[PDB]
Parts: sequence; structure tokens; C-alpha cells
Amino acid sequence: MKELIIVGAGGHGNEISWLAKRCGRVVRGFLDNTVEKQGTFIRDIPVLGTLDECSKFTDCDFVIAIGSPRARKKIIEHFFPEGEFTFATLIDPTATIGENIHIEEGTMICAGGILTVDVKLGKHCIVNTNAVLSHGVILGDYVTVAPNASISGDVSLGNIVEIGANATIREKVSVQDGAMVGMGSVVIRNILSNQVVVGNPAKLLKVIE
Amino acid sequence: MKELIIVGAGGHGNEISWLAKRCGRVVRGFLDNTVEKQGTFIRDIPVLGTLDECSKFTDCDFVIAIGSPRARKKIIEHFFPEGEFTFATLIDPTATIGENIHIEEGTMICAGGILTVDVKLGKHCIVNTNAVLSHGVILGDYVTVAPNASISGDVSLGNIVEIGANATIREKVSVQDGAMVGMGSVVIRNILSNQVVVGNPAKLLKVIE
Amino acid sequence: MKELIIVGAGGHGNEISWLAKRCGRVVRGFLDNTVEKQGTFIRDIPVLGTLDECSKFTDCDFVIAIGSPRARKKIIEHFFPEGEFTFATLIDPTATIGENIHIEEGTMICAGGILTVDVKLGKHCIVNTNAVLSHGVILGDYVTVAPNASISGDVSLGNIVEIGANATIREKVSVQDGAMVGMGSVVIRNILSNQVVVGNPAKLLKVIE
Ligand SMILES: CC(=O)SCCNC(=O)CCNC(=O)[C@H](O)C(C)(C)COP(=O)(O)OP(=O)(O)OC[C@H]1O[C@@H](n2cnc3c(N)ncnc32)[C@H](O)[C@@H]1OP(=O)(O)O
Ligand SMILES: CC(=O)SCCNC(=O)CCNC(=O)[C@H](O)C(C)(C)COP(=O)(O)OP(=O)(O)OC[C@H]1O[C@@H](n2cnc3c(N)ncnc32)[C@H](O)[C@@H]1OP(=O)(O)O
Ligand SMILES: CC(=O)SCCNC(=O)CCNC(=O)[C@H](O)C(C)(C)COP(=O)(O)OP(=O)(O)OC[C@H]1O[C@@H](n2cnc3c(N)ncnc32)[C@H](O)[C@@H]1OP(=O)(O)O
Ligand SMILES: Cc1cn([C@H]2C[C@H](O)[C@@H](COP(=O)(O)OP(=O)(O)O)O2)c(=O)[nH]c1=O
Ligand SMILES: Cc1cn([C@H]2C[C@H](O)[C@@H](COP(=O)(O)OP(=O)(O)O)O2)c(=O)[nH]c1=O
Ligand SMILES: Cc1cn([C@H]2C[C@H](O)[C@@H](COP(=O)(O)OP(=O)(O)O)O2)c(=O)[nH]c1=O
Ligand code: NA
Ligand code: NA
Repeated sequence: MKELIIVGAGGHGNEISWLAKRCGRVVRGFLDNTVEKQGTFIRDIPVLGTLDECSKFTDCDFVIAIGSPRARKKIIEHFFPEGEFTFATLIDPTATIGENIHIEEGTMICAGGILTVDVKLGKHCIVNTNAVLSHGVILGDYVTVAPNASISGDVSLGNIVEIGANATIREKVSVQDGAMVGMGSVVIRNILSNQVVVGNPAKLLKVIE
Repeated sequence: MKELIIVGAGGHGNEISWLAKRCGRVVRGFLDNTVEKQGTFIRDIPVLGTLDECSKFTDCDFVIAIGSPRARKKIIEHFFPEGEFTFATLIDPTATIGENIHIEEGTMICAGGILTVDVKLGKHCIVNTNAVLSHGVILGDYVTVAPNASISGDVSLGNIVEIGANATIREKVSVQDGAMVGMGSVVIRNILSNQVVVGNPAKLLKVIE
Repeated sequence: MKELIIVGAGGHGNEISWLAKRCGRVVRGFLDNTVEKQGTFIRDIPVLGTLDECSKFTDCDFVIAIGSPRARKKIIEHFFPEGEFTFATLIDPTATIGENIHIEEGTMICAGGILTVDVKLGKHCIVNTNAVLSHGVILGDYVTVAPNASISGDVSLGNIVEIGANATIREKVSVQDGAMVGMGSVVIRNILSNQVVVGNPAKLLKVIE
């Protein structure tokens, strides 16, 4: 397999370098724009430079290890024009991937995650540690599912949706593009575009756009 | 082992056909009363007919893959008179079954579930994906534990109890027959028969009967 | 390896005898002060006597299998003077221990627990079943993390902190010494010393000292 460039040397990039290693991949390094991170390492893996150096590594697979759905979309749209780069799909050896699971390029399925049956993910999704996506779940592009999220059957998550840590989503709930579910929320109603909901039961906090 | 008939071709039957396959079982097919499902398949496995065709398959093990505790009880009482049929016990290879675990016929323990020590389950129980039953937990017959439920030590769950996804139950809590705990509930008090409780902390919503 | 003495023959000691067995350890027995437990067993393992018999077993490793952080501290300070005894570190074969994980003596990591990267634990910590400690998490001494707790990145847990079952802690939150987070709490603010917080979102209930 090609060596991997990880975009993002923060908390998510730290954990995705670990995922890559567990997947048997060689990480060439990170690209990160943070001034303080130039010349730095995570566990023997160098920050090689800024995102505008990505054209130096067309021989590598990429993943965008940045938790914010919008930040991944923005990076793809600016730095990764269609067909110029290839993207890894990283599935932790301890993740459970069942039957009729469809996962598009750039997606990261972390340790202990469970996707049961008939689950569809778009490009550059994240399913973090110990999260569960039950039967018939659909994710759009650039969806972030945080650790321990509980995504019940037939839930639909639009593009650039974020589901916070240990939140719970009732079966058949639809979450429209750009919405965010706070950590620990108990979601029993559909959510409209760009809405942030929090609490038990989940209620509208604010709109993100 | 005998081939398996799965009663219920909905969301739970979909996931239990997957469980059966993972357990090395051959699923002969589903029985389901849904008109729209006659002549249909889940992933190469046929809906063979209606529940009143169950006497055609006495050479098979059965499981009742229907999430509603009352629906499983009703099906057993009408269609499965004592000693006429045999029932599978399905334990996912990725479920953790510890020591002095007692599980009665027809029970389904799904992927990533954990039963630690001194746990007792009655007949036709479901412990769904990533749920944890800690030391001394007792389930009656026809108990449903949804994905990611957190059932602390020495909790007692009566017959036809349902514990919703990612709910949490305080140690030593008793839940009397027929009660339901909403998804995400934080249960710190005993629950009486047929009560539905929701929220954090869990409070009485309504009575189911 | 040395045979193990487990201090505490209650619910936690029951589960830690199971952990020890899974770790390939031989448990010589329990020490427990409970009058009713003298001459009793858990699953072929005897209660040998009271804690003041610990000097009879300097040839054994010890673990303090008592959930209360303060009870472990009190037992260590009274019965286990510095350098007189050795302590086991027990990590369930189904726990995931990632890279640059530092765990001090007497710590118990239970079945399905996940510590990702750059996690530091002090002495006599407990990480119970299916809990997740994400990148950069730091635990002091005598920290209890209950089943299914969701401890996000860069969270700091002081000494004698207790995090209740299936609680969720927002990234970068600091919890000062002696605080307790109720089961199912959604913690989005720092917590001060000896504070008990409950609920969604977590709010001050009382002070423990
Ligand atoms: C490995 C990893 O670490 S992956 C990362 C895992 N982390 C997550 O999933 C955390 C996701 N983040 C959240 O849930 C945040 O709490 C957010 C984004 C919803 C809101 O954060 P902020 O915009 O900083 O909101 P803030 O904390 O200032 O709170 C504003 C109000 O909303 C409430 N609130 C905010 N978040 C939540 C929540 N998750 N649940 C309940 N109430 C909440 C607050 O109580 C406050 O109410 P008030 O006006 O009555 O005081
Ligand atoms: C693989 C799988 O998918 S397995 C399936 C996993 N799914 C589950 O576990 C979900 C279990 N279902 C639930 O928890 C449901 O929310 C139920 C059954 C408790 C209630 O559903 P309904 O009867 O449809 O109640 P409904 O949604 O109309 O809400 C009624 C009231 O209760 C409240 N409420 C309902 N459920 C909950 C909940 N889980 N938590 C908090 N509040 C709740 C609502 O906010 C509403 O309050 P209001 O009167 O102030 O508006
Ligand atoms: C394998 C295993 O079993 S490991 C063990 C796992 N167990 C745990 O993690 C449980 C931890 N314990 C808790 O969370 C407890 O609920 C505690 C310690 C916070 C409080 O317990 P107590 O001191 O007995 O408080 P009590 O139950 O009397 O409730 C007092 C008030 O706080 C509220 N409250 C208490 N705990 C909680 C909670 N976790 N969430 C929300 N509200 C709570 C009650 O609703 C009550 O409010 P009121 O005054 O409005 O009636
Ligand atoms: C949005 C964005 C972020 N970054 C980097 C800056 C930070 O080091 C990193 C984000 O790290 P951090 O803020 O910890 O968040 P995350 O959980 O997504 O890792 O991403 C870029 O290099 N370019 C970008 O366009
Ligand atoms: C109660 C009941 C249900 N069913 C079928 C109808 C539906 O296809 C199926 C239930 O599917 P569904 O409604 O998705 O719920 P579950 O989560 O339990 O699968 O069970 C019967 O065939 N007979 C019965 O007596
Ligand atoms: C605090 C303390 C407890 N114990 C014992 C008494 C009980 O049997 C046991 C605690 O069991 P229990 O009360 O079930 O709680 P836990 O979850 O910690 O097991 O610890 C001692 O023997 N000495 C002590 O100093
Ligand atoms: Na798990
Ligand atoms: Na959870």
C-alpha cells in the first residue's frame, strides 16, 4: 500500500496516526499549518510542512484527520481537486464491519467501532472509538461520529453532520446537512439543517450558520 | 447444529440473520406476517411465509427476532406450545461471556455485548450491540436490552422489561415486570410494573398497560 | 508471576477475581473485614481473612478491588507502607492499550476498556468495562472510571476522583481532587475539589468533604 500523509497534527491526527499504524500503514508524516508544530513530531512521525505542500506527495494516500466536518470539507475543496490525489480508508483491526457496509474514500473507522448491516458512509467520514451504527444507518459526506455515540437503526445523517460523544439517536431520526448533536444528547426528533441540539431530551440550542 | 428459522424480518431480524451467520449457523429463512415482505429476501435469506407455517420447520431451531418484549411473549404463547419446538441461543463471537453466566433458550447476545459474572437471563432475551450487564444482574423472560445500555451490578429486570439504547441503571435498582426505560435515561430509583420512565434523572412518563 | 491477594470481596472484588483469571493470574484469595464473609468463597476463591493478615502474604502481589477511591487510599495508607508490598497491574486481554500509555502499580483495566494514546494513570486506578480514555487523558492516583464512561481528549482527573457509569466528559475539562461525577452526567465545565455533579448538563449537587 502507499505511504500515508495525515492532514492535521492535533488531537484527531494523533489518534489517526495510531489507527494508521494499527492498520499496518506507514505514515510518511503530517501536514499542519500550525506555526508552533513545524519541526515537531508525534511518536517518531514528523510534521513535514503546511497543506500547500500536499502536491509534493501525490505518491501517498491522504486522510484528513480533522474532527470539524466543515474543516475537512474546506480542506478537500481547496487543496484536493477531483482525481489529483488518492485517499486511504482506515478501519481499525478491532472495529466490527458487518455485511453490506459501503464506505467511501478518506473514511476513518476507529478502535471498537461497530457498523452492523446495510450501513452507508460517504467520503471523509469519522466513526470514533466504541461508536455503534446499527442497521440501515446512512451517513453523507464529512460526517463526524464521536466516541461512544449510539446511532440506532435507519437513522439518516446528512453531509457535514457532527454527533457528539456518547449521544444517542432514536431509530428513523433524520439529521439534515450541517447539524450538530451535543455530547450526551438524547435525540428523539428530526433535526433541521445547521441546527445545534443539546440535552435530554435534545432541544435546539442555536444555529451554526 | 439444526438450521435456524428467524421469526421477524424487520430491523431486529435483519441484525439477527447477521448474528446467526457470525455464529456459524445456517438460516433457512424468516417467518413474517408482513404482506409486502412475502417473496422478499434479506442478503440471500428468504422470507419463507407467515408464522402459522412454523409447524413445517420442527426440524429447525427458532429465534424470535422481534424487539418488543410483549410481541415475543405473544408469539411464543400462540405459536410455540411447550416442548413442540427447539430454540437457538445465539452469542456473537465478539460478545464477552464471563463466569457463572446462565442464559435460557431463545436468547440473542449481540456483537460487543459484555456479561461479566453471576448474570442470569431468562428465555428469549436480547442483549444488543455493546451493552454491558455487570456482576449479579438478573433478567427475567423476554427482556430487551438495547445497544450501549449500561446495566450496573445487582440490577434486577423483571419479565417483558425493555431498556432503551445507551440508558444507564444504578447498581441494585429493581425494574418490575413490563416496565420500559427510555433511551438515554439515567435510572437511580426502582421502577414499578408497566411504568415508562425517561430522562436524566429518569421520571415517570406514562404506564404502558 | 506471584499469586494475587485481592483486597475486597464485594462486587468489585468479584469482577477483579474474574479479571485476574482472564490475565492468567492465580488468586490465592481475598482479604475482607466483613464478618458475614469469613469462611466464604467467590467461584472457588476463598476469603482468607481480614486486612490485618496482609503481612502473611508478602510473597503475593496485591490489588485493592474496592470501588470507592477514598476506601482504596485509606487501605493503602494504613495497611501498605511504602516498599513493604508489591501490587499487580491487571489489563484484561480484551482491553485496548494503545501507544505511550503509562499505568502505575495496582491499576485494573477491565474487559473492553480503551486507552488510545498519551494516557497517564496513577497508582490503584480502575478503568471499568467498556470505558474509553481518549488522547492525552491524565488520571491521578486512586481514580475510579465506571463502566461505559466516555472521557474525551486532554481531560485531567485529579487524585481520588470517581467518574460514574456512562458519564461523558468534554475535551480539556479538569476535575480537581476528590470530585465525583454522577452516572450518566454530561460534564462540559471544570469541576472543583470534592464537588459532586449530576445531570445533563452536569450541575453541582453537593460537596463530598
Ligand atoms: C476523542 C475526542 O475527544 S472526540 C471529541 C468528543 N467531544 C464532543 O463530542 C464534544 C462536543 N461538544 C459539545 O457537545 C459542546 O458542549 C457544544 C459544541 C454543543 C457547545 O459548546 P459551546 O458552544 O462551547 O457551548 P457552551 O459550553 O458555552 O454552553 C452553552 C449553553 O449550552 C448548554 N450546553 C452546551 N453543550 C451542552 C451539552 N452537550 N449538553 C447539554 N447542555 C449543553 C450549556 O449548559 C449552556 O447553557 P446556559 O446558556 O444555560 O449556560
Ligand atoms: C438497533 C436499534 O435500533 S435497537 C432500538 C434502540 N431504540 C431505543 O432504545 C429507543 C426507545 N424508545 C424511546 O426511548 C422512546 O423515546 C419512548 C418509547 C420512551 C417514547 O416514545 P413515544 O411514545 O413516541 O414518546 P414521544 O417521542 O412522543 O415523546 C413524549 C414525551 O416524552 C419525552 N420523551 C420521550 N422519550 C424520551 C427519552 N428517551 N428521553 C427523554 N425524554 C423523552 C418527549 O420529550 C415528550 O415530552 P413532551 O410531552 O414534553 O413533548
Ligand atoms: C460494575 C458497577 O456496577 S460499577 C458502579 C456503577 N455505578 C455508578 O457509577 C453510580 C454512581 N452513583 C451515582 O451517580 C449516584 O446517583 C450519586 C452518588 C451521584 C448520588 O447518590 P445519592 O447520594 O444516593 O443521591 P440520591 O439518589 O439520593 O439523589 C439525590 C438528588 O440528586 C439527584 N441525582 C442523584 N444522582 C443523580 C444522577 N446520577 N443523575 C442525575 N440526577 C441525580 C436525584 O435526582 C436527587 O434529586 P432531588 O433532590 O431532586 O430528589
Ligand atoms: C482547519 C485547519 C486545521 N489545521 C490544523 C490545525 C490544528 O493543529 C489541527 C486541529 O487540531 P485540534 O484543534 O486539536 O482539533 P482536531 O480534533 O480536529 O485535531 O488542524 C490545519 O492545519 N489546517 C486547516 O485548514
Ligand atoms: C408482532 C409481530 C410482528 N411481526 C413482524 C412484522 C415486522 O416485519 C417485524 C417487526 O419489525 P420492525 O417493525 O422493524 O421491528 P423489530 O425491531 O422488532 O424488527 O415483525 C410478525 O410477523 N408477527 C407478529 O406477531
Ligand atoms: C472500606 C473497606 C471495605 N472492605 C470491604 C467490605 C466489602 O465487602 C467490600 C466492598 O464491597 P461493596 O460494598 O460491594 O463495594 P465495592 O463495589 O467496592 O466492592 O470491601 C474492607 O474489607 N475493608 C475496608 O476498609
Ligand atoms: Na466495546
Ligand atoms: Na454509552
